[PDB]
Amino acid sequence: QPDDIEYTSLTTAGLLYAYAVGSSADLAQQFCVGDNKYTPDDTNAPP
Amino acid sequence: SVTVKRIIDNTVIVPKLPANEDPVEYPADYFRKSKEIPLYINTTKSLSDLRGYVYQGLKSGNVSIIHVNSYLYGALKDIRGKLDKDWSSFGINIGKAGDTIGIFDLVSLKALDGVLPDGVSDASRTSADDKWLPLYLLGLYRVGRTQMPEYRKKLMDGLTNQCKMINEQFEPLVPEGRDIFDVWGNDSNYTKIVAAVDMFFHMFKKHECASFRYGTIVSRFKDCAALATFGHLCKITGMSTEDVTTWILNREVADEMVQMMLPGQEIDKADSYMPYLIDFGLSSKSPYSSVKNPAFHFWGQLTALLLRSTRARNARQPDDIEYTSLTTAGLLYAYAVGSSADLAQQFCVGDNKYTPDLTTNAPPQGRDVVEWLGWFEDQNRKPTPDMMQYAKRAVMSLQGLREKTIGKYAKSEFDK
Amino acid sequence: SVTVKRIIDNTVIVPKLPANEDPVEYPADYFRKSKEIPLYINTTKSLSDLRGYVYQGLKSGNVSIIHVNSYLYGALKDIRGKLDKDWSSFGINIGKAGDTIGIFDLVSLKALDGVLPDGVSDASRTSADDKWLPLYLLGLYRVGRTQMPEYRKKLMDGLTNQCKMINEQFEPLVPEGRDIFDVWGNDSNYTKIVAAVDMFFHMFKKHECASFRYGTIVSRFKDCAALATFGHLCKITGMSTEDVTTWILNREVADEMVQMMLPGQEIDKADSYMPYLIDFGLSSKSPYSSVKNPAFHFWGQLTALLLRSTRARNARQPDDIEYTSLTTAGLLYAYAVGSSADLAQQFCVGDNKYTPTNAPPQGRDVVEWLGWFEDQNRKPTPDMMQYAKRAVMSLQGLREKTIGKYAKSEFDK
Repeated sequence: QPDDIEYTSLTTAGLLYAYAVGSSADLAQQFCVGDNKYTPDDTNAPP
Repeated sequence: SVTVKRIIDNTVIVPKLPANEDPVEYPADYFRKSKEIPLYINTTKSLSDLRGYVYQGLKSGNVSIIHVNSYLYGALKDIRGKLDKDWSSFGINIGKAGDTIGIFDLVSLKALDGVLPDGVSDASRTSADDKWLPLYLLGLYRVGRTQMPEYRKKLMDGLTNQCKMINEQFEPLVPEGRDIFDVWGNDSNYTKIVAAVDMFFHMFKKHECASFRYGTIVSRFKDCAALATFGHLCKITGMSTEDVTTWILNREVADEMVQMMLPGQEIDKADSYMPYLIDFGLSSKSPYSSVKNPAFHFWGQLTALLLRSTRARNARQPDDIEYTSLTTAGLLYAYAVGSSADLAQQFCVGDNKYTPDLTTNAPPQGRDVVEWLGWFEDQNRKPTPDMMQYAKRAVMSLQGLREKTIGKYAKSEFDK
Repeated sequence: SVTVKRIIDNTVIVPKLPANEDPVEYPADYFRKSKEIPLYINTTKSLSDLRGYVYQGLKSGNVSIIHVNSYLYGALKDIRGKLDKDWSSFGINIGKAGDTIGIFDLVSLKALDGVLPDGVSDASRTSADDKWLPLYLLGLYRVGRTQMPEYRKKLMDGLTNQCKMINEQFEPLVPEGRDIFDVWGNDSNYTKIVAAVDMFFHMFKKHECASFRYGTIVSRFKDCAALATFGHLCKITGMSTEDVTTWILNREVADEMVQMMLPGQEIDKADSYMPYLIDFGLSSKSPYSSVKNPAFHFWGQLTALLLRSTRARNARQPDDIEYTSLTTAGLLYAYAVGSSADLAQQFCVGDNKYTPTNAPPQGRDVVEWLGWFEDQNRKPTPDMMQYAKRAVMSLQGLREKTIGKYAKSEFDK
């Protein structure tokens, strides 16, 4: 843990990035047999 | 990839990072170059002098690896074994209709001369020989693999398998951790004898001397764990090989699964060279290793753990993979398989149950990827508290978890 | 073999995985080839010299297995035993109306000559012999099977069964773990004498010398546990063999049950060769083993455990089976049998009792119960989950890797 950096803002930013990547997984079908899933159908809820 | 520009001053930046390499090497794409496997046993000097050099050289840390290879060759050219069918692999014909073949029908050459002790050595020993001395030398190859104290746990394998119509006792002295006999691993020519033995007795599974496998077996599928974990995943979920494949849900696992399934390699073959791709020196980076298949290794082992596997409890957690998305995908697949059981009547007495006669948030009825993927979109692509609870029950109440296992990862992540 | 294609770039991938083999070998499909069982006792040299070679060779780790076989042969050709009915198995006629037969009426040949110590050996010993020396040699075959310290637990079996009109004491020295006499297992010809003895005294169950079974018995149904667990499941649930069969609810258990029931094998037969399929060398992979019947083994043992079995507490948990679905099915079966008891008046004195949504079926019928399970979302009800907890909580002394430890860890929260 380096000295003389800006710990609080550096960690808030880390939290956000890790939380973004963290909750919304990649996740997409990769192989099929003529039968696949086209996904794209359909405030405080995250992106 | 594209163009990244720095906003404050609108300048280009070209993000790049250090190169990485060692590509895997497939077995087939090697019988393209050569068409034989060289076994260098240079020195050939008295099948009976050798018996002694080793017999004594073994009660002290200094027996030449060059001497065992030479002894082994000599005590093993039992030209035994008769082919009922035909045997062929990678173009190399190793015997046909009816022939007899011996272990070393896998390509003998010889070389240089920096030999150890003189002429007619410690000539005390008789034809104890074949009966057991080779089985011991080969035995140690295995005891040399294992790091933990499981080693002496498995060196009693040796003792009690020797007593089979011959009975002596111990031999060496110094522990292990790779020092004494467990350096034999690195001798390109020692491993080759091991592979040849194991491959040969995997064909004539019923030979009288086939007991030799009893230390030569850890050669088969050495450095090919990804394949095994795949087979385990299939057995543990009851799914077919082609259905498991469809439940792969991440770019890098799919990349790796394609890697392992490349078509010219005889993986599904009966008795081929491919299991021994590493010890015959056909490959120096196995495409089937869990080190070269990290994402698939994590996903496959994590999934099997949630589905109640015991092996998965101790598998190793690779570095530099995408843990969060890899585990979300594992959770889904294990939850699918996990809640909707197979379950169908199998036998009857003229009286059977024809089955096919909770709305939206209730999960699919089978184990199909598309149904389940769709149900997951529906749920905000975030795990429902039930499947989160399902995971908790499977990992809570495990114990004895070693540091850095996919087991400890799983408990720490799910058992709050 | 349908078609898997990779969506991102629409290419074909051909999922395949390493081959596996060793098919089982049935007993019947072996008397198709040969029609006899070779017992090689090559050396035949003095029924009385041999008595000594072994008597001494036994107070030290070096007696030749070739010498015991030869001695055993010689001390055991008591041609005793008279058939009341007929005896016949697999086409092989081994005796008919009235005959007398001996143990070795199961096919003697001889061979090579790498013999040990000379001519007229340690000739101290008399006709102690038959009376007890063979019963001891055969005894050790059994003591050689067991791994744990249960071995000496069972070697006192030997001592106290010898004292029966002869009384001596110990003999060897070195422990076991497979080293001394427990290497005798591997001698194709030793096991064959064991099987022949046990099979012969399972017919003349009342012979004076039938006490020999008292170490030769672990040969019978060696490597055939699936059959025994089946019988146990039947006894433990009170159901018939045909009814238990209908409660099989998973592809792989049904596959395996079909495997064990293949019709030309004499499993249900009185005195056949089939129990000894392994030790007579009729088979080198038993179709009836629990290793070759893992799904059935788990399901059957787990179910018997929930119904209160004690054997089931220590059975081994096979790898590479489908644990979750296998246990859900077990839960259901054990819960059905478990809550609705048989229970019917059995005796009377002119005075008897003619008996006749989310509440479960009234009997033990698969269809009623399968339907009730559909009704419940194909997920176990909290009552049956609680039923399972009561049966496994309060067990103790559970060894690692038993279907017992699996069951407590899975149900006793």
